[PDB]
Amino acid sequence: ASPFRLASAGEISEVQGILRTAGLLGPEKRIAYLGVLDPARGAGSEAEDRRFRVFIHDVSGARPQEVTVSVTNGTVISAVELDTAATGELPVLEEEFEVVEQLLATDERWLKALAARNLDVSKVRVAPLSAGVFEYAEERGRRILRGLAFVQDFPEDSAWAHPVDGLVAYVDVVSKEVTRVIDTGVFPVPAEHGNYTDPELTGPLRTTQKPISITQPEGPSFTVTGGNHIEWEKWSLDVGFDVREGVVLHNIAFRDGDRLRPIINRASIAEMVVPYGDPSPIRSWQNYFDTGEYLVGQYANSLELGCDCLGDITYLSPVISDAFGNPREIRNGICMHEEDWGILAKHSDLWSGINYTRRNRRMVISFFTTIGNYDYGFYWYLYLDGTIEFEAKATGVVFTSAFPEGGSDNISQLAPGLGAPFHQHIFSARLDMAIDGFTNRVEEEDVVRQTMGPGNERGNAFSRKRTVLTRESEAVREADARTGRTWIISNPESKNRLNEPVGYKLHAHNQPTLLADPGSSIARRAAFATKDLWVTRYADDERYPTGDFVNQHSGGAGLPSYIAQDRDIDGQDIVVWHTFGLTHFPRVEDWPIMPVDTVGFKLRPEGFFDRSPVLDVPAN
Amino acid sequence: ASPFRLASAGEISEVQGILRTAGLLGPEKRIAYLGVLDPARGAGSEAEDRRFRVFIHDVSGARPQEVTVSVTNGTVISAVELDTAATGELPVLEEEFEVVEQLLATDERWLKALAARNLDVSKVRVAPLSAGVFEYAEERGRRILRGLAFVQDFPEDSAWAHPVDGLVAYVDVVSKEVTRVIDTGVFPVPAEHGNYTDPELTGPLRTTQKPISITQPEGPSFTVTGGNHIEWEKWSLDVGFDVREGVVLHNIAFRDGDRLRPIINRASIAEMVVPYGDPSPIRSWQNYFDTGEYLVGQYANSLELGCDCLGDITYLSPVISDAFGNPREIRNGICMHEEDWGILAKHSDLWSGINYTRRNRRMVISFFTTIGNYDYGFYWYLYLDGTIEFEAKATGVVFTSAFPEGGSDNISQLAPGLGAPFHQHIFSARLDMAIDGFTNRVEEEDVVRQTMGPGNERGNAFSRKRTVLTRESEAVREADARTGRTWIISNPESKNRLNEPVGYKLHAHNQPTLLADPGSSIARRAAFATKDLWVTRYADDERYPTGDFVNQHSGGAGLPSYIAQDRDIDGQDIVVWHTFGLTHFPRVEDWPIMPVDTVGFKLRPEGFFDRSPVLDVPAN
Ligand SMILES: O=CCc1ccccc1
Ligand SMILES: O=CCc1ccccc1
Ligand SMILES: [Cu+2]
Ligand SMILES: [Cu+2]
Ligand code: NA
Ligand code: NA
Ligand code: NA
Ligand code: NA
Repeated sequence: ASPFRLASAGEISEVQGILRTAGLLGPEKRIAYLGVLDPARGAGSEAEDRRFRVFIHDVSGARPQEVTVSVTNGTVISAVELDTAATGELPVLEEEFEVVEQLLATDERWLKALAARNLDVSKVRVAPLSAGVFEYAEERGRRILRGLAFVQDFPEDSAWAHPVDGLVAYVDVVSKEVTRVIDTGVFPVPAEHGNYTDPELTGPLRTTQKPISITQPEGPSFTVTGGNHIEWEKWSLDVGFDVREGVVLHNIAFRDGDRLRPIINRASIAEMVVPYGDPSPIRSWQNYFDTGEYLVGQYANSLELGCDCLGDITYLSPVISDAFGNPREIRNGICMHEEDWGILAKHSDLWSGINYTRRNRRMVISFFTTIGNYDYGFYWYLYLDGTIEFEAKATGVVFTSAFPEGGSDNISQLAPGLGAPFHQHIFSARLDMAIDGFTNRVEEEDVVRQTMGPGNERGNAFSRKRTVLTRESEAVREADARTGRTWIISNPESKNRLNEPVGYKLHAHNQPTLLADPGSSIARRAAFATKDLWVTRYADDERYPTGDFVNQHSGGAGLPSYIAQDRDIDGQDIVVWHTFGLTHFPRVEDWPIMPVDTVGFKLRPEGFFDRSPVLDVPAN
Repeated sequence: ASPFRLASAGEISEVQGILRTAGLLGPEKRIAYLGVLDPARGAGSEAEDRRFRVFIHDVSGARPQEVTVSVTNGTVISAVELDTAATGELPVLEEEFEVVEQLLATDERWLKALAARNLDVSKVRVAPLSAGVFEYAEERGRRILRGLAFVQDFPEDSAWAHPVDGLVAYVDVVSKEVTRVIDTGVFPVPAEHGNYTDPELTGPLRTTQKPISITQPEGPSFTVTGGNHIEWEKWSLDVGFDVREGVVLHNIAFRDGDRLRPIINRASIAEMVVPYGDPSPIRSWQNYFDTGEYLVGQYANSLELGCDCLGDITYLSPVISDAFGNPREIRNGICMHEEDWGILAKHSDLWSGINYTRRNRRMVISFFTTIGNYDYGFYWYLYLDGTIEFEAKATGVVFTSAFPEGGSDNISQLAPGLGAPFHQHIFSARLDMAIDGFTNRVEEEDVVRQTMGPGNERGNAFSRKRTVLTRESEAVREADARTGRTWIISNPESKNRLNEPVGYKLHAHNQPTLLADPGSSIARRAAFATKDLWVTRYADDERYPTGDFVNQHSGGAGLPSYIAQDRDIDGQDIVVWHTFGLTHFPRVEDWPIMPVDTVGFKLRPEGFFDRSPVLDVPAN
């Protein structure tokens, strides 16, 4: 009965039937995106209307369409033809992954390039890479993918160990034309394999690890109702899943005695981008938006008990649409479990003689996705003490190149002849805030140093200052680790027992933001990534920091266009967008498969409660 | 047989007998510090000489002494009388904690101050606080403690809830004189209690938490030999314990196939300081060095199975000396265990069809200490992939004051009338480095942004630069989070298979350093805390960043004096000193007992190995 329930297979089947009866899903059509729409503001009408948004691609070259459908009423609500040269191309389809390699295999220019390198075309894998927007006028309004080649010596071989450098091709996947083949010179193909399950590379496996058994003899402490509603240790929330964003958290709230207190209305990773910093023309165009161009949700892994998720695991299996509108279940795509998290609070008092120890724990909601060479784990954590944390875990195989004779300022060497270009992994968290309700504001908090002098005679004093962000034009903020800069989201109309506004403090990791030159194509298309924090006024259609159609969009969509409205954000329904990321100079230890590295952020209560919220935790 | 073995009760008893026979331990003497000395450089002689350093205090006013003793030979090696006005006072003795309150209870000025506030002297607890060095000429060369008062309504009451503001006293604990009583005015004593085990404050305890069982059916994967030698998943190290520093790690090394490769010779937290930022004369002198003035090791807690340490725990029980030279065991003072640590590496490959998942784990070595209101957990972590991490966990009860009518720029309000002054918790990690041996160097690594132009036509390139620190005068470094600044410790004479020097990269949290004015007393006494990174040339007597005798030392001892030697550190036996800390603006949620907050650092291999070091981890 909840409007935030997961999409069912039955809903997706009805969407397919509605689209087909309306004449919108003929044999040349493909569904490139399908997702449920959140309830509009003011859902207290109980009048549920389950609506779905669909992007429909046409493989014959007709204009694609954006369609909204009501499963509740069985009707098409709206259908709009898209001009893709204006508003952007549709996301990459899974079925286009193979098309690039197949089209190149019959192109005479591609074959001559492989012939010169004595490479058998049957052994050459071609990565299907998003194209961006650069200097090529013929690409405007065409659906382009770019290909980079890797050799597979045999079917189980890791192709990433054998990049074919000096060669790139561009393909129009709708007209099935190879537009350009660029060959800048022969590089030796690196010869060592990267097969991390080969005994000659691993050596004998360790026999020294003894098992760790994690069990819950009485079952977990959380309950799941209505398919995706979680209650755990005073937390309450709904776990959503969207094929673009992946796991989405709705209605995060905390039961403080009598009252269910909202904190966050919607939390998601709304974009991620991996820009490459190698100036070679073979790769200088390379920036993939895994979320906006490829859709990370559709590549979620099925997670195995004991391997991917350890302990007493409750799974969700979300349903998505395939390219023809058939429902497809992602079995065991989301793991949920609680974890011991060490000491929560501890004190032994010299005067009262009381010794006190309590243990912490956290609720984990996670999924893993794989897009080509890269794999990412997305983890949301809820802690007993009111802290909310996100963590991204990056692993997989690094993207490789040749390592040039005489070195490089922009590529790491991993093995003889084998390089890995410098790059970043940058995420955007979209936090639709609801601290004790929807009237919120953001303050920037800096440490203040004070000079020795009158009123500070011993030169020991220090303080803090808070600046309220009142309009969108002043709400684009940068980190400052040296001044301990954080941001507080508060509700000016809801006070704690000390008559102070209740709030939550955002703690960033303060990692570098986008390094590209501000005049670059990627700086225009990924403008969100150039600043640490943005605040906007809530609006239904402002969903992604990069706009709705990221693929081959020429730039400036999303957050820079939103904030130009310069709306009031001082005690209003607001959205925080936090940019955070890893800058990756690959190391030898990242090869041939990379140990996990992590980045994230957290929010801690700041006068939200009237005292510690974990006084009622028992003594184990 | 190992020279790095823990001190035994028998060794401490022999030290006591040697001191007493030499005439150095009469009834007026107290041992203020006693610890084993590490082997000098070049221990390949097998000629073990267990030597102990002792600080001896004299309660009658005679000059204290520093003594070195050989238990191996049963002799006093050296005994030096100390001029404490010159070189500093000895650490605070546990038996002086009560002396401040007792001396004040008979002082007519103190009693009149309590009388005006209608406080029964039998209910007033006085915190024994280190004095620092300020404007009071009569304190030079005297052993001074300062007292701040708190009311206990009954014996099990939390006195911290009832600070007596506006009142402070200074006491000479050797002459037993109250030198000054300062009363700046009557503040109401905050009335609410802070008793976190009182059912009227906690409410009914939660019944919702179900148990988490962590067991190892075949026992742990690590072995302990020789009392304190650990081998775990190719790591090898010795766990030491010192009454000043606490847990110390020696001889950290990694078994890389054939070779045992050193990484860190000695790792410790060599100082910590808590400076207060309240300019009131009642507290503006307040800065306690928990390590150097109080000795955190002697207040280590006995850790309870299931409460403090959960899982399959192996304990060490270190032995220390009491004030008379009797051995005293700290039962279960150190916990050691391994923990599951999520996903180590994962990849599902679209071209080979191979799905691969491995799990991570870490070895934990920890202890907890309590000094007055504050409690700290010190955690060292070793990971499968070669990462070394330190984490400090801060909890306990915040130090309180009155909250003034009309507010404060330097104090947080926690409850009606109850304040908590702003302060920092700043640590110094001393890392005696030995990356593949003792010829090491430090490089500072910054991200380099590049401008769009020739050779970077698309404006996407970025790079990195490394600066070698060659002499101590240029090795005092500051963080720069915006440029992704890290520091690499490498061995220029030991190369990986790519002919690059092997190294480890230090990742800091980039939190603010000391906020006090650079002309303050605390900036002079805690100079280490004003910069993020220092590198020195190794020397036997350069042990602490603040010098040997921190208590009432007038300033400039330790690191600023060491680096003035301007020694060569480019491919030499070097020591890295890393400053890191928390800046604490107390929140309501920190009261009446504070949930843990954390800070730390980590070191990751940087071309130390020839490829990923965890290819031989099996599949669970
Ligand atoms: O992550 C998206 C870029 C990509 C897609 C498919 C193969 C390799 C790389
Ligand atoms: O942490 C050292 C300062 C201190 C010592 C004893 C009681 C309260 C505070
Ligand atoms: Cu990377
Ligand atoms: Cu604190
Ligand atoms: Na356009
Ligand atoms: Na909002
Ligand atoms: Na002096
Ligand atoms: Na060294």
